[PDB]
Amino acid sequence: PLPPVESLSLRQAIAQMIVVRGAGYLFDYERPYPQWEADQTTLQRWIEAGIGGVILLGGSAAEVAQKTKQLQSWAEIPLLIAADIEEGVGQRFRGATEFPPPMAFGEIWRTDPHQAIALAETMGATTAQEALSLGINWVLAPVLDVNNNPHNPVINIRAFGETPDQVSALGTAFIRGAQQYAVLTTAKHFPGHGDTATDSHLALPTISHDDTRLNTVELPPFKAAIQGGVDAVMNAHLMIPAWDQQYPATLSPAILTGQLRHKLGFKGLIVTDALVMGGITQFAAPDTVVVQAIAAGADILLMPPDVDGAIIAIETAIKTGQLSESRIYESVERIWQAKQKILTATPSTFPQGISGDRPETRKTVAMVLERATKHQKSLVKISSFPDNFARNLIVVDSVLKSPFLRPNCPAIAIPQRHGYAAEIVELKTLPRLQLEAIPTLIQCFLRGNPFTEKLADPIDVLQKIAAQIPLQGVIFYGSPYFLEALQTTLPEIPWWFSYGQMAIAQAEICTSLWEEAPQAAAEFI
Amino acid sequence: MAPLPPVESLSLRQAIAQMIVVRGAGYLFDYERPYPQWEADQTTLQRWIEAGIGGVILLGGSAAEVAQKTKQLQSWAEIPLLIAADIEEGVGQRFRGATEFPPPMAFGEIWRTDPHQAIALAETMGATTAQEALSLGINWVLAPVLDVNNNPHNPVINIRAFGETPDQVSALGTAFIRGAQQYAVLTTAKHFPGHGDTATDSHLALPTISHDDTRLNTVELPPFKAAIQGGVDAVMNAHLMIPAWDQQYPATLSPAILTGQLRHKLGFKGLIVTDALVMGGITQFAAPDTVVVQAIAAGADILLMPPDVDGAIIAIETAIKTGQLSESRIYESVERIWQAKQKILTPSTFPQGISGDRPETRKTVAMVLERATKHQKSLVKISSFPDNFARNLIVVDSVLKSPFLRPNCPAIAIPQRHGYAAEIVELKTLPRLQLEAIPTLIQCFLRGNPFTEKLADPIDVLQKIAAQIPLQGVIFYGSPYFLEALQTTLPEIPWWFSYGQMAIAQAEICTSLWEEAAEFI
Repeated sequence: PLPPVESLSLRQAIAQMIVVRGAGYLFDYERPYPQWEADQTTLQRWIEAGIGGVILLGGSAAEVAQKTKQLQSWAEIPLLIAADIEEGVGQRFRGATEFPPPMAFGEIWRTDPHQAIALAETMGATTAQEALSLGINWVLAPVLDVNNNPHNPVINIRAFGETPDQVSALGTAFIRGAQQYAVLTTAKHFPGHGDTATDSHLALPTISHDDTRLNTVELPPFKAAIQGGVDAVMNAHLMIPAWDQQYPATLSPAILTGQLRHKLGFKGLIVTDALVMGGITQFAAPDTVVVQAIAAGADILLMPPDVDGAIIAIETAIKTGQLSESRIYESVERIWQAKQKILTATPSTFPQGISGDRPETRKTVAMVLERATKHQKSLVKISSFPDNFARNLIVVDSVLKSPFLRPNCPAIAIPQRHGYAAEIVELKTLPRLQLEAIPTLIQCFLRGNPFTEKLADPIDVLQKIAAQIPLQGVIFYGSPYFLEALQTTLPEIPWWFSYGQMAIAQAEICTSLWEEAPQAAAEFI
Repeated sequence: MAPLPPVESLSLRQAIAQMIVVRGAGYLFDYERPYPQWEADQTTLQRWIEAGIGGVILLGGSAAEVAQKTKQLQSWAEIPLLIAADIEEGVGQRFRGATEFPPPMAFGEIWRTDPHQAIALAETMGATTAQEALSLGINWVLAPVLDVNNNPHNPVINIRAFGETPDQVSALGTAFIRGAQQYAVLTTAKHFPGHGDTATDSHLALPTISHDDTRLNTVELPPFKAAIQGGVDAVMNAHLMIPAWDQQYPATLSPAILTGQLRHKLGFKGLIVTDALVMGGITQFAAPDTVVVQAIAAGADILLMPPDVDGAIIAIETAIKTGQLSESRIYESVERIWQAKQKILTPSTFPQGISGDRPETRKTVAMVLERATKHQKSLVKISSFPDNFARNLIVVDSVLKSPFLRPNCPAIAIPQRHGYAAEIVELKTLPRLQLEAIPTLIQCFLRGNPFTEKLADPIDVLQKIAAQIPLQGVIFYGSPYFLEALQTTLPEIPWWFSYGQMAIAQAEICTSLWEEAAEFI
């Protein structure tokens, strides 16, 4: 049981408002981002000093189960443990279930809203169940951004849709599913990151729409999620000059308190987006950011660049009258309500609670991919060829970030059985690559995501290649936004599209490419 | 946990099943298997195990996953399973989250100038490998490789060998075994009577070693003898034609070799194991049913990865009915398996037993890398540049098989801080890439391994590149065999070499290029 709020020292009270970043991996030498990911000594130190929570990235599901156990064992007050599991727990932690991205659910909603809503609830339910199984009690999802700017590099297919109705129905469905379990759900990124071409990881975007438009498009999904009892709302780092010309949302009383806490009447946790993000760190110094975020009405400071300095800077602000001690305890009260909800769970323990091979779950994933697929409407199929006669050219945003490419994955293995030998390159390399002229299939895995300056635009190079060699077909996995241009520029070339990049998504698309039955890999290791 | 039942109490089918070791993935779920053609689904595994299969060999999965897997597999077994993996380069080579060591040849490199130290390090490697294996529930370590890599073109062994001479391999191989013997796990000498002198990978085709008996006892054999005298528990045979010993049959199928040379002449009393029976070298020789029967007749105790397990069991029963095999022959092997399983008899302790950040372990890895490293013999630093002005070209054998390239890994991150933007390509693509002429650093991760037709040979393309663009330097991780050619062909280009490919090995080398990132997701 939680201790009374009053029993906390002021410094423990402040520490409760802070959530710090770890890696899912057990050991220091495994951190991919040691600049942002606390080592073990620092993590134990922070937790023993009363830090409120931890956000985790990286590691297999089994590792994470082991990690969250270790972290909680250090905590006197139970930790909130969060992850950006927007596409199933398996998106982040391998060995749990990865769902297709939210926009696939949106695609289905267009022609079959009732089914799409059902599937989205199943996604929420399963996400929540698997999260608890790993010791993750805080789901940072659903994304409620409305992606109405097709050039948005950061949100893109992470959004449930391009209109407020669509996004509202699917986002709330997800929340209803997750509400079967005791986990916090999180609406992001208030008041929505949908219409911009700029990634707030890189720079501070400005959304220039007026108050009426914000209430017409950006807001409705947030209002619905708030009425539906979402536990937390995460803000975007964005300039919203209709509301504030001075501060971005993260630092803006007008936005965090005026719009969210006051006008929309949101009673739950207001959480900053990550405070190490370029959008915010280019705006003000770390100590200024934490004090102003609190004053603007944030309950949770997510990933402050300097945690030890933040605590001291907050103590200092209190001693000078810039912040009040009572203000801190208002956030602690809210955090207590949230932690009370997650204490409620009966323990679930890995592998128990993970869907794995469960037919119902695997069929859900398959169905979503299948109903959201698109392809050029023509009868033509990709040709089979003798062994190693043809080329299967796989193009990705980054090789480092393509976990879906694994030995003998279906996007490789299947065309291989039709005579297409695999070659993997990054899009930025492709223009300078001299392709041998032999029948070639091109599969592009390209999508928006955090740390994308602009969406990949394959069309120009595809067109150049089509003129150089016999291009048999093009497959897109991920973002749909260049299909129109593909069809317009190269109508003679057949194309297929899926929202998913995972093995099962590859298998569905690739199997549909060929009329002939597969021919004849010897490799076991 | 009870004692093993008498051998005689197994039914004939259960006795046969004990001789078979089947392949599985360390991943918990069927949909995760990279190789569903070779890795049994959970339903099949449970059936085989409940019917009495002798053991499972595992590939893939995080250390944490493997620990769940082996727990599940043992729960289905009435007789405790042998659980094997090819953890040659530390447990971490296979299952991420455990300790990955540099490859054996790095230890051989050290032995050249400092044998006493190399041996201490090799013992630590064996001890740590065994300790971590046990914490995952892996009781059978298939290592050390005792092959002597005296053919520099060998594509399959290469840096997996502790050295190029028998003295060197014997010393380091036995030290690894002594280390492993601090724990109760089986060790395995591979691949008898040594796969070192050939340019052919027995995964793709059947090699022939043409040496006479005298030469075999002079070069190939001595490390095997020393391992055997040192009490190694298992000896795995190569699929190889050794025409001096047997003219019809490769070692796997040959009575003269397995029984005559190994069991009898060398007096080896432990498990005689076939190399994987799904390998091209053996499958191209005879049909599956013929292979398992003839391997038993030759003296094999363990049939590793038969292409058809159910068919193999039938075939062996049929061969007993026909008199080609005798029933008692099967029980002779079960008896040896009992000796082995008795040694390892008992719940996996993970993370307890994993080294992790333990300073001693981390220092052993870093020290092996540092001492085995090779450099241009002068001291050289390379220019820095403003952001994205230069190019860091990372060249690999295969992108799918480069687990050492991870987001923000040092080979990428370090040059990036110096103005070199990363570009990653596979070696076979490189000749067709037209490079911009801007300062360029090239890093090649290239080595021998299973399923390698021939060693990667970058020299010609590096030469063409060096004439086109301003090459700042070249780094090699992996195989050391193309260094002479590099220095002769491009004497003016600075180069660095490490045996290790992992993050720490990248950090050491890249840091030295100069000293001598906003993304969080």
